[PDB]
Amino acid sequence: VTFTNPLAEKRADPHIFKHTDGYYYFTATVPEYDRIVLRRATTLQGLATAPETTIWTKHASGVMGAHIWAPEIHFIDGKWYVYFAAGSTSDVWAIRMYVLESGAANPLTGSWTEKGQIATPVSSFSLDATTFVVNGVRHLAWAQRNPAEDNNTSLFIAKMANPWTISGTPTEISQPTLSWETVGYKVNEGPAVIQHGGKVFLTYSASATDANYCLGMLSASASADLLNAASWTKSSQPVFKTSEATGQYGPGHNSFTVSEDGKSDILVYHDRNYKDISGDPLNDPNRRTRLQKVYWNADGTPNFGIPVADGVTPVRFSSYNYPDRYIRHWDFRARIEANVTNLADSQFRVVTGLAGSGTISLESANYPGYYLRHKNYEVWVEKNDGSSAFKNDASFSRRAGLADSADGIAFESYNYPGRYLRHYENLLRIQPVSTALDRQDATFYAEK
Ligand SMILES: [N-]=[N+]=N[C@@H]1O[C@@H](CO)[C@H](O)[C@H]1O
Ligand SMILES: [N-]=[N+]=N[C@@H]1O[C@@H](CO)[C@H](O)[C@H]1O
Ligand SMILES: [N-]=[N+]=N[C@@H]1O[C@@H](CO)[C@H](O)[C@H]1O
Ligand SMILES: [N-]=[N+]=N[C@@H]1O[C@@H](CO)[C@H](O)[C@H]1O
Ligand SMILES: [Cl-]
Ligand code: NA
Repeated sequence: VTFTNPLAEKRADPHIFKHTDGYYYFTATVPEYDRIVLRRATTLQGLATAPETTIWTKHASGVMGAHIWAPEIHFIDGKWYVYFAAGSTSDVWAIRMYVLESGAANPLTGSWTEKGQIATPVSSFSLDATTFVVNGVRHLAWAQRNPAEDNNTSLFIAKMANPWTISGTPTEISQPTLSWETVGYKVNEGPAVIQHGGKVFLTYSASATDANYCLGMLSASASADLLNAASWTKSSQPVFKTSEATGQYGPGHNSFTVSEDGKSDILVYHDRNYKDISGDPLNDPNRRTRLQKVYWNADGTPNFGIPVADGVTPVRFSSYNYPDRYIRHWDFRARIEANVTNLADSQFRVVTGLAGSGTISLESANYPGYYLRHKNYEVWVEKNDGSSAFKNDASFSRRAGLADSADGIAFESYNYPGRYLRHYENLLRIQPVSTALDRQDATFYAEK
């Protein structure tokens, strides 16, 4: 259920589609911007080592012959469709949207038919076509220049007549006007749609593709007219952005997939592990593809948290007797609490114990190098200073749950044996367990 990031080096604008043939299909922008690659695997982690087939290469002359950008693969009405953007050999900045089609069972080995340009009423810079279905009605969303606006691209949506043709007229549903949307360039690009609880959430990327790259989001009700701009409300702050603490910079151009069991939504995105671009921004090849689980807030909105540290993804721990309440820190004091808005406060990664002897330690996701540790029997999230005292205070023996020895987890203090991590008045402590309540207070679940 956890992932190891990054999923793929030197792959930007990642798109993963989970098909009914029990495979995931992964396409992405390559640094040479010259072809469309594809890989498949039965699991998300499998993708990291799956070999890439080149399914289509740029034309030698004319259209579809430059800047092959941001492919997406979809299965629609028994056929495969690939959406991408391309300029021409003559005008490399006349980027337009194109579609490929294959009828083959396996798209990696099939042959592809070019269905041509997705025509729009305005002849202007267009890219990042995505398709999605709301109440059985297929839509296209994309980024395009509105020439009467002083910016790079705005977001558009339209109904579709077929997978390569819009129906009716587009609606512009967002334009880059907030300060975090306008750093370097005034950009709204990379639309991506996830549906949950009767709402449509359309994330998109904003600002220059540097450390300022981030995700904003539009929200609408699935029952509303998606072609009425008034149905969409823009989030006033980014929903996903650079985290210096975790060394993740300019996360963006995302897509959405689902876990192996189909139970969890997965955020698929790119970023860099450094802040400042060297050379022509466009020529920096180092963006990499990453995966993390999407968590749903009580109000029904998605919570993407922060881009997590490289390596294994962190987990959340819920209480046995208060199954809605999660271990989280606030002012560095550990507690249990429901409906954690600052998600990363409730994410921890399980690492080999700082004090050895087969113990475990719980590293903070938003404060790497900080760990759950006790002091005077109270539990805090504090920075490891390298002292023996800290390492002892931050190490625990994993035990079978005290109220659930099958599925539950308990955490026995390494330096105070017989004292367990337990909540009391919602604050976390290390205390002995004698009573039935004590045992419940000391039992937790990871990602249940
Ligand atoms: N110059 N320029 N345009 C850049 O390239 C476009 C695609 O990312 C974005 O609008 C912007 O970052
Ligand atoms: N103040 N404040 N912020 C809280 O304190 C930080 C440390 O626990 C948490 O990340 C944050 O939610
Ligand atoms: N007692 N005492 N000392 C303090 O409390 C112990 C238990 O939290 C810690 O090891 C130490 O910080
Ligand atoms: N309040 N109170 N009682 C304590 O607080 C509850 C929540 O921490 C614990 O289950 C219980 O031990
Ligand atoms: Cl919160
Ligand atoms: Na996309």
